[PDB]
Amino acid sequence: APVKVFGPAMSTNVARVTLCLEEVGAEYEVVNIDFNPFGQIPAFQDGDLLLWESRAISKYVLRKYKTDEVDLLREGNLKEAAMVDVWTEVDAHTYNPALSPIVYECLINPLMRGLPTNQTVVDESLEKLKKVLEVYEARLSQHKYLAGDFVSFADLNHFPYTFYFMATPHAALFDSYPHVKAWWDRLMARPAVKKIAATMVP
Amino acid sequence: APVKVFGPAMSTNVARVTLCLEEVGAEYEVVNIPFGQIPAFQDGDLLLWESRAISKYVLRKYKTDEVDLLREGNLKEAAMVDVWTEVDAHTYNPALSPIVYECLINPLMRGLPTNQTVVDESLEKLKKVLEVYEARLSQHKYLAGDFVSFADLNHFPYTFYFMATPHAALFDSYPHVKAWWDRLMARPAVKKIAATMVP
Repeated sequence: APVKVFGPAMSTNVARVTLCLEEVGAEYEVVNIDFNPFGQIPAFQDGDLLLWESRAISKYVLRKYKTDEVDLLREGNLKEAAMVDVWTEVDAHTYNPALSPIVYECLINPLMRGLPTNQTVVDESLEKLKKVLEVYEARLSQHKYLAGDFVSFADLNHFPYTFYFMATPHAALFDSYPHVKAWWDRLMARPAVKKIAATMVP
Repeated sequence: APVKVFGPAMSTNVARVTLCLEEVGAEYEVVNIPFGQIPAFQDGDLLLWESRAISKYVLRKYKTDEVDLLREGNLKEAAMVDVWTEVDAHTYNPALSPIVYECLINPLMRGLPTNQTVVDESLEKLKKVLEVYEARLSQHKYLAGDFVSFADLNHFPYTFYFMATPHAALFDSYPHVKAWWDRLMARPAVKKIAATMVP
Protein backbone atom coordinates (compact mmCIF):
# COMPACT_ATOMS: atom_id res chain seq x y z
CA ALA A 1 0.00 0.00 0.00
CA PRO A 2 1.78 3.14 -1.22
CA VAL A 3 1.52 6.19 0.96
CA LYS A 4 0.07 9.38 -0.48
CA VAL A 5 1.62 12.86 -0.42
CA PHE A 6 -0.73 15.77 -1.14
CA GLY A 7 0.74 18.94 -2.66
CA PRO A 8 3.01 20.39 -5.36
CA ALA A 9 6.21 18.39 -5.80
CA MET A 10 8.27 21.61 -6.15
CA SER A 11 7.23 22.91 -2.71
CA THR A 12 10.16 22.91 -0.28
CA ASN A 13 7.98 21.19 2.34
CA VAL A 14 6.68 18.52 -0.05
CA ALA A 15 10.24 17.92 -1.27
CA ARG A 16 11.35 17.36 2.32
CA VAL A 17 8.85 14.48 2.55
CA THR A 18 9.61 12.97 -0.86
CA LEU A 19 13.38 13.11 -0.22
CA CYS A 20 12.86 11.10 2.97
CA LEU A 21 10.63 8.62 1.12
CA GLU A 22 13.29 8.21 -1.59
CA GLU A 23 16.12 7.81 0.91
CA VAL A 24 14.33 4.85 2.55
CA GLY A 25 13.22 3.37 -0.78
CA ALA A 26 9.47 3.57 -0.12
CA GLU A 27 6.87 3.55 -2.86
CA TYR A 28 4.56 6.55 -2.84
CA GLU A 29 2.19 8.61 -4.93
CA VAL A 30 2.27 12.42 -5.13
CA VAL A 31 -1.19 13.90 -5.62
CA ASN A 32 -1.42 17.22 -7.58
CA ILE A 33 -0.52 20.84 -6.74
CA ASP A 34 -2.60 22.89 -4.26
CA PHE A 35 -6.17 23.57 -3.07
CA ASN A 36 2.40 29.24 -2.69
CA PRO A 37 3.58 26.37 -4.88
CA PHE A 38 7.07 26.82 -3.47
CA GLY A 39 6.08 26.67 0.19
CA GLN A 40 2.83 24.76 0.63
CA ILE A 41 2.62 22.34 3.57
CA PRO A 42 1.96 18.70 2.64
CA ALA A 43 -0.81 16.50 3.89
CA PHE A 44 -0.05 12.77 4.07
CA GLN A 45 -1.99 9.48 4.20
CA ASP A 46 -0.66 6.06 5.24
CA GLY A 47 -3.65 3.73 5.61
CA ASP A 48 -5.88 5.30 8.27
CA LEU A 49 -3.22 7.75 9.50
CA LEU A 50 -3.71 11.30 8.19
CA LEU A 51 -0.90 13.74 8.93
CA TRP A 52 0.03 17.35 8.45
CA GLU A 53 3.34 19.27 8.61
CA SER A 54 6.39 18.12 6.70
CA ARG A 55 8.77 17.52 9.62
CA ALA A 56 6.30 15.24 11.45
CA ILE A 57 5.48 13.35 8.24
CA SER A 58 9.18 12.99 7.42
CA LYS A 59 10.01 11.57 10.85
CA TYR A 60 7.10 9.11 10.61
CA VAL A 61 8.48 7.91 7.26
CA LEU A 62 12.05 7.57 8.57
CA ARG A 63 10.78 5.49 11.52
CA LYS A 64 8.31 3.30 9.65
CA TYR A 65 10.84 2.33 6.96
CA LYS A 66 13.93 2.17 9.20
CA THR A 67 16.28 -0.77 8.62
CA ASP A 68 19.83 -1.53 9.69
CA GLU A 69 20.97 -0.24 6.30
CA VAL A 70 18.95 3.00 6.51
CA ASP A 71 18.62 4.65 9.94
CA LEU A 72 18.40 8.40 9.44
CA LEU A 73 17.16 9.34 12.95
CA ARG A 74 19.46 7.02 15.02
CA GLU A 75 16.87 6.80 17.79
CA GLY A 76 18.44 3.68 19.33
CA ASN A 77 21.62 5.70 20.06
CA LEU A 78 20.81 8.67 22.28
CA LYS A 79 24.03 10.59 21.60
CA GLU A 80 23.64 10.31 17.81
CA ALA A 81 19.92 11.09 17.95
CA ALA A 82 20.69 14.19 20.02
CA MET A 83 23.07 15.47 17.34
CA VAL A 84 20.46 14.81 14.65
CA ASP A 85 17.96 16.76 16.74
CA VAL A 86 20.39 19.67 17.37
CA TRP A 87 21.07 20.38 13.70
CA THR A 88 17.46 19.78 12.74
CA GLU A 89 16.57 22.61 15.15
CA VAL A 90 19.43 24.81 13.89
CA ASP A 91 17.93 24.42 10.39
CA ALA A 92 14.44 25.35 11.55
CA HIS A 93 15.21 28.32 13.79
CA THR A 94 18.52 29.73 12.51
CA TYR A 95 19.60 28.60 9.04
CA ASN A 96 16.26 28.57 7.24
CA PRO A 97 15.09 32.00 8.55
CA ALA A 98 18.40 33.46 7.29
CA LEU A 99 18.34 31.75 3.89
CA SER A 100 14.68 31.61 2.84
CA PRO A 101 14.13 35.39 2.47
CA ILE A 102 16.97 35.39 -0.06
CA VAL A 103 15.19 32.64 -2.00
CA TYR A 104 11.91 34.56 -1.93
CA GLU A 105 13.36 37.98 -2.83
CA CYS A 106 15.75 36.79 -5.54
CA LEU A 107 14.05 33.72 -7.03
CA ILE A 108 10.41 33.10 -6.13
CA ASN A 109 8.91 36.59 -6.20
CA PRO A 110 10.54 37.62 -9.54
CA LEU A 111 9.88 34.19 -11.09
CA MET A 112 6.22 33.85 -10.06
CA ARG A 113 5.07 37.48 -10.28
CA GLY A 114 7.79 39.66 -11.81
CA LEU A 115 8.02 41.43 -8.48
CA PRO A 116 11.13 43.50 -7.75
CA THR A 117 13.84 42.28 -5.42
CA ASN A 118 14.26 44.17 -2.16
CA GLN A 119 18.04 44.37 -1.95
CA THR A 120 17.91 45.68 1.63
CA VAL A 121 16.06 42.56 2.85
CA VAL A 122 18.48 40.35 0.91
CA ASP A 123 21.49 42.14 2.34
CA GLU A 124 20.31 41.83 5.98
CA SER A 125 19.80 38.11 5.39
CA LEU A 126 23.21 37.64 3.73
CA GLU A 127 24.99 39.11 6.73
CA LYS A 128 23.01 36.83 9.06
CA LEU A 129 23.71 33.80 6.84
CA LYS A 130 27.44 34.58 6.75
CA LYS A 131 27.61 34.29 10.55
CA VAL A 132 25.69 31.02 10.37
CA LEU A 133 27.95 29.55 7.70
CA GLU A 134 30.96 30.30 9.93
CA VAL A 135 29.47 27.84 12.44
CA TYR A 136 28.68 25.21 9.78
CA GLU A 137 32.21 25.57 8.46
CA ALA A 138 33.75 24.62 11.82
CA ARG A 139 31.30 21.73 12.28
CA LEU A 140 31.85 20.24 8.81
CA SER A 141 35.58 20.58 9.25
CA GLN A 142 35.28 17.85 11.95
CA HIS A 143 32.75 15.48 10.31
CA LYS A 144 31.50 14.60 6.84
CA TYR A 145 27.91 15.42 7.90
CA LEU A 146 26.14 17.61 10.44
CA ALA A 147 25.34 14.93 13.06
CA GLY A 148 28.53 12.90 12.68
CA ASP A 149 30.05 10.54 10.13
CA PHE A 150 26.66 9.45 8.80
CA VAL A 151 24.00 11.19 6.76
CA SER A 152 20.83 11.89 8.72
CA PHE A 153 17.52 13.74 8.83
CA ALA A 154 19.62 16.78 9.85
CA ASP A 155 21.35 17.01 6.46
CA LEU A 156 18.26 16.14 4.42
CA ASN A 157 16.35 18.97 6.09
CA HIS A 158 18.79 21.46 4.60
CA PHE A 159 18.32 20.29 1.00
CA PRO A 160 15.13 21.91 -0.38
CA TYR A 161 15.70 25.60 0.44
CA THR A 162 19.44 25.39 -0.20
CA PHE A 163 18.78 23.90 -3.62
CA TYR A 164 16.70 26.98 -4.53
CA PHE A 165 19.32 29.31 -2.96
CA MET A 166 21.78 27.76 -5.40
CA ALA A 167 19.71 29.21 -8.29
CA THR A 168 19.98 32.80 -6.96
CA PRO A 169 22.84 35.21 -7.75
CA HIS A 170 24.35 34.50 -4.31
CA ALA A 171 25.10 30.78 -4.73
CA ALA A 172 28.84 31.59 -4.87
CA LEU A 173 28.82 32.54 -1.15
CA PHE A 174 29.28 28.88 -0.21
CA ASP A 175 32.70 29.02 -1.93
CA SER A 176 33.97 31.11 0.97
CA TYR A 177 33.21 28.05 3.17
CA PRO A 178 34.99 25.13 1.48
CA HIS A 179 33.90 22.46 4.00
CA VAL A 180 30.31 23.63 3.73
CA LYS A 181 30.69 23.57 -0.05
CA ALA A 182 32.21 20.07 0.17
CA TRP A 183 29.26 18.88 2.25
CA TRP A 184 26.78 20.41 -0.21
CA ASP A 185 28.40 18.57 -3.12
CA ARG A 186 28.34 15.31 -1.12
CA LEU A 187 24.57 15.66 -0.67
CA MET A 188 24.04 16.66 -4.29
CA ALA A 189 25.75 13.43 -5.44
CA ARG A 190 23.26 11.19 -3.59
CA PRO A 191 20.87 9.38 -5.97
CA ALA A 192 17.82 10.19 -3.85
CA VAL A 193 18.77 13.88 -3.86
CA LYS A 194 19.30 13.97 -7.62
CA LYS A 195 15.90 12.33 -8.03
CA ILE A 196 14.08 14.93 -5.96
CA ALA A 197 16.10 17.82 -7.47
CA ALA A 198 14.74 16.80 -10.90
CA THR A 199 11.18 17.20 -9.53
CA MET A 200 11.77 20.74 -8.24
CA VAL A 201 11.03 22.65 -11.45
CA PRO A 202 8.65 25.69 -11.69
CA ALA B 1 24.81 11.37 38.47
CA PRO B 2 23.29 14.82 37.85
CA VAL B 3 23.18 16.72 34.57
CA LYS B 4 23.86 20.43 34.02
CA VAL B 5 21.73 23.07 32.30
CA PHE B 6 23.48 26.29 31.25
CA GLY B 7 21.46 29.50 31.08
CA PRO B 8 19.08 31.74 33.02
CA ALA B 9 16.22 30.04 34.84
CA MET B 10 13.92 32.84 33.64
CA SER B 11 14.52 32.00 29.99
CA THR B 12 11.61 30.58 28.05
CA ASN B 13 13.95 27.97 26.50
CA VAL B 14 15.74 27.00 29.72
CA ALA B 15 12.31 26.45 31.28
CA ARG B 16 11.41 23.99 28.52
CA VAL B 17 14.42 21.88 29.51
CA THR B 18 13.91 22.15 33.28
CA LEU B 19 10.19 21.30 33.02
CA CYS B 20 11.17 18.14 31.13
CA LEU B 21 13.73 17.20 33.81
CA GLU B 22 11.13 17.67 36.57
CA GLU B 23 8.53 15.53 34.81
CA VAL B 24 10.97 12.62 34.53
CA GLY B 25 12.20 13.07 38.10
CA ALA B 26 15.81 13.61 37.04
CA GLU B 27 18.53 15.04 39.23
CA TYR B 28 20.07 18.16 37.66
CA GLU B 29 21.97 21.41 38.24
CA VAL B 30 21.18 24.80 36.68
CA VAL B 31 24.11 27.18 36.10
CA ASN B 32 23.31 30.75 35.07
CA ILE B 33 25.32 31.66 31.94
CA PRO B 34 16.49 38.41 27.34
CA PHE B 35 13.76 35.85 28.02
CA GLY B 36 14.68 33.68 25.04
CA GLN B 37 18.29 32.64 25.54
CA ILE B 38 19.20 29.21 24.12
CA PRO B 39 20.34 26.74 26.80
CA ALA B 40 23.36 24.51 26.76
CA PHE B 41 23.36 21.16 28.53
CA GLN B 42 25.97 18.66 29.74
CA ASP B 43 25.54 14.95 30.51
CA GLY B 44 28.96 13.36 30.91
CA ASP B 45 30.93 14.16 27.74
CA LEU B 46 27.79 15.00 25.70
CA LEU B 47 27.39 18.77 25.16
CA LEU B 48 24.11 19.91 23.61
CA TRP B 49 22.45 23.13 22.43
CA GLU B 50 18.82 23.96 21.47
CA SER B 51 16.10 23.42 24.01
CA ARG B 52 13.95 21.02 21.94
CA ALA B 53 16.93 18.75 21.20
CA ILE B 54 17.97 18.78 24.87
CA SER B 55 14.37 18.22 25.98
CA LYS B 56 14.00 15.15 23.76
CA TYR B 57 17.31 13.67 24.96
CA VAL B 58 16.00 14.04 28.53
CA LEU B 59 12.61 12.49 27.75
CA ARG B 60 14.28 9.49 26.06
CA LYS B 61 17.05 8.88 28.61
CA TYR B 62 14.80 8.96 31.69
CA LYS B 63 11.80 7.31 30.04
CA THR B 64 9.64 4.85 32.01
CA ASP B 65 6.21 3.31 31.52
CA GLU B 66 4.82 5.95 33.90
CA VAL B 67 6.57 8.83 32.07
CA ASP B 68 6.55 8.27 28.28
CA LEU B 69 6.17 11.77 26.89
CA LEU B 70 7.42 11.10 23.33
CA ARG B 71 5.40 7.90 22.67
CA GLU B 72 8.13 6.54 20.41
CA GLY B 73 7.05 2.89 20.69
CA ASN B 74 3.76 3.74 18.93
CA LEU B 75 4.52 5.43 15.59
CA LYS B 76 1.03 6.89 15.25
CA GLU B 77 1.03 8.48 18.72
CA ALA B 78 4.59 9.77 18.18
CA ALA B 79 3.42 11.25 14.88
CA MET B 80 0.74 13.24 16.69
CA VAL B 81 3.22 14.47 19.29
CA ASP B 82 5.47 15.63 16.44
CA VAL B 83 2.58 17.33 14.61
CA TRP B 84 1.62 19.50 17.58
CA THR B 85 5.24 20.16 18.51
CA GLU B 86 5.66 21.67 15.04
CA VAL B 87 2.40 23.61 15.27
CA ASP B 88 3.76 25.18 18.48
CA ALA B 89 7.10 26.08 16.89
CA HIS B 90 5.94 27.54 13.60
CA THR B 91 2.36 28.71 14.16
CA TYR B 92 1.29 29.13 17.79
CA ASN B 93 4.48 30.65 19.17
CA PRO B 94 5.01 33.10 16.26
CA ALA B 95 1.44 34.25 16.96
CA LEU B 96 1.88 34.52 20.75
CA SER B 97 5.47 35.56 21.49
CA PRO B 98 5.29 39.11 19.96
CA ILE B 99 2.46 39.89 22.38
CA VAL B 100 4.83 38.93 25.20
CA TYR B 101 7.55 41.19 23.79
CA GLU B 102 5.30 44.20 23.13
CA CYS B 103 3.27 43.93 26.35
CA LEU B 104 5.81 42.64 28.85
CA ILE B 105 9.39 42.22 27.61
CA ASN B 106 10.02 45.48 25.74
CA PRO B 107 7.98 47.93 27.90
CA LEU B 108 9.61 46.55 31.08
CA MET B 109 13.18 45.64 30.04
CA ARG B 110 14.03 47.60 26.88
CA GLY B 111 12.12 50.75 27.86
CA LEU B 112 10.30 50.85 24.53
CA PRO B 113 6.70 52.06 24.20
CA THR B 114 4.21 49.19 24.09
CA ASN B 115 3.65 49.17 20.31
CA GLN B 116 -0.09 48.65 20.72
CA THR B 117 -0.61 47.93 17.02
CA VAL B 118 1.62 44.92 16.39
CA VAL B 119 -0.14 43.65 19.52
CA ASP B 120 -3.44 43.74 17.63
CA GLU B 121 -1.82 42.23 14.53
CA SER B 122 -0.79 39.35 16.77
CA LEU B 123 -4.05 39.19 18.74
CA GLU B 124 -6.23 38.81 15.66
CA LYS B 125 -3.74 36.25 14.35
CA LEU B 126 -3.69 34.38 17.66
CA LYS B 127 -7.49 34.30 17.61
CA LYS B 128 -7.58 32.14 14.49
CA VAL B 129 -4.94 29.79 15.94
CA LEU B 130 -7.00 29.27 19.11
CA GLU B 131 -10.06 28.32 17.05
CA VAL B 132 -8.11 25.29 15.81
CA TYR B 133 -6.87 24.40 19.30
CA GLU B 134 -10.45 24.67 20.55
CA ALA B 135 -11.66 22.12 18.02
CA ARG B 136 -8.78 19.73 18.77
CA LEU B 137 -9.14 19.88 22.57
CA SER B 138 -12.89 19.29 22.28
CA GLN B 139 -12.51 15.55 21.60
CA HIS B 140 -9.16 14.99 23.37
CA LYS B 141 -8.00 16.17 26.78
CA TYR B 142 -4.54 16.81 25.28
CA LEU B 143 -3.09 17.69 21.89
CA ALA B 144 -1.64 14.32 20.85
CA GLY B 145 -4.49 12.18 22.22
CA ASP B 146 -5.84 11.22 25.62
CA PHE B 147 -2.37 11.38 27.14
CA VAL B 148 -0.20 14.35 28.09
CA SER B 149 2.98 14.57 26.04
CA PHE B 150 5.93 16.68 24.94
CA ALA B 151 3.49 18.46 22.60
CA ASP B 152 1.59 19.98 25.55
CA LEU B 153 4.62 20.75 27.71
CA ASN B 154 6.13 22.67 24.77
CA HIS B 155 3.33 25.25 25.05
CA PHE B 156 3.93 26.03 28.74
CA PRO B 157 6.83 28.55 28.84
CA TYR B 158 5.59 31.22 26.41
CA THR B 159 1.95 30.74 27.42
CA PHE B 160 3.00 31.32 31.05
CA TYR B 161 4.39 34.74 30.10
CA PHE B 162 1.39 35.47 27.87
CA MET B 163 -0.71 34.77 30.96
CA ALA B 164 1.01 37.73 32.65
CA THR B 165 0.11 40.35 30.00
CA PRO B 166 -3.15 42.35 29.83
CA HIS B 167 -4.56 39.80 27.35
CA ALA B 168 -4.53 36.69 29.58
CA ALA B 169 -8.34 36.44 29.53
CA LEU B 170 -8.47 35.71 25.78
CA PHE B 171 -8.37 31.97 26.58
CA ASP B 172 -11.71 32.37 28.39
CA SER B 173 -13.46 32.53 25.00
CA TYR B 174 -12.10 29.05 24.17
CA PRO B 175 -13.34 26.87 27.05
CA HIS B 176 -11.67 23.61 25.96
CA VAL B 177 -8.36 25.43 25.52
CA LYS B 178 -8.86 27.03 28.94
CA ALA B 179 -9.66 23.66 30.55
CA TRP B 180 -6.57 22.16 28.87
CA TRP B 181 -4.37 25.00 30.16
CA ASP B 182 -5.82 24.37 33.64
CA ARG B 183 -4.82 20.69 33.55
CA LEU B 184 -1.22 21.63 32.67
CA MET B 185 -1.00 24.29 35.41
CA ALA B 186 -2.16 21.75 37.98
CA ARG B 187 0.79 19.40 37.37
CA PRO B 188 3.40 19.49 40.17
CA ALA B 189 6.30 19.66 37.68
CA VAL B 190 4.69 22.67 35.99
CA LYS B 191 3.94 24.41 39.29
CA LYS B 192 7.57 23.96 40.34
CA ILE B 193 9.08 25.44 37.16
CA ALA B 194 6.54 28.29 37.09
CA ALA B 195 7.96 29.36 40.46
CA THR B 196 11.37 29.83 38.77
CA MET B 197 10.14 32.24 36.07
CA VAL B 198 9.77 35.29 38.31
CA PRO B 199 12.45 36.17 40.88
